[PDB]
Amino acid sequence: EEYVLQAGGVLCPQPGCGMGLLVEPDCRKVTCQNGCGYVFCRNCLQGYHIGECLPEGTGASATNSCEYTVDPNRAAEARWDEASNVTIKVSTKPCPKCRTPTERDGGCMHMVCTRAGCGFEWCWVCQTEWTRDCMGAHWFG
Ligand SMILES: [Zn+2]
Ligand SMILES: [Zn+2]
Ligand SMILES: [Zn+2]
Ligand SMILES: [Zn+2]
Repeated sequence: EEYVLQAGGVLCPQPGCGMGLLVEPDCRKVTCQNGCGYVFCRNCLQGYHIGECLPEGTGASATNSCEYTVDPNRAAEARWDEASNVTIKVSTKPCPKCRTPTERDGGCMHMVCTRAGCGFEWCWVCQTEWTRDCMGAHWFG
């Protein structure tokens, strides 16, 4: 560090002085050692102090001051009802062979048992086995 510079100076605040005070950047002690020697501040006439200071007022009336915390809820309820009343009907008649529920086909008066292990045809109007008696006399809708 070898650079010649200068910092902000000040003057003796005495009405009978004003000779001039030279304040070095690394100097923290202002005193009229050349005249009416008394210690004061470089920014104010507080008689020297440590900290901040600004001439003609700092311009600080307020800043920040607020402390308050709130609690949440996170509490709720949940419900649901599935259903009520179940009416079941029967549209099927038991097969004469496998006894499986055979349903009718609207539009035709013939119904055959379509079952994996059956395949038994019978008359809808008069339920009987497919024979010569009712070979389909009225097998037409
Ligand atoms: Zn002085
Ligand atoms: Zn000061
Ligand atoms: Zn059957
Ligand atoms: Zn018949």
